[PDB]
Amino acid sequence: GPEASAFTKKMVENAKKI
Repeated sequence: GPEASAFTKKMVENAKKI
């Protein structure tokens, strides 16, 4: 699997600060 673009999204969302 790739799951590359995801990690680059969940991270930003991990502390996006709403």
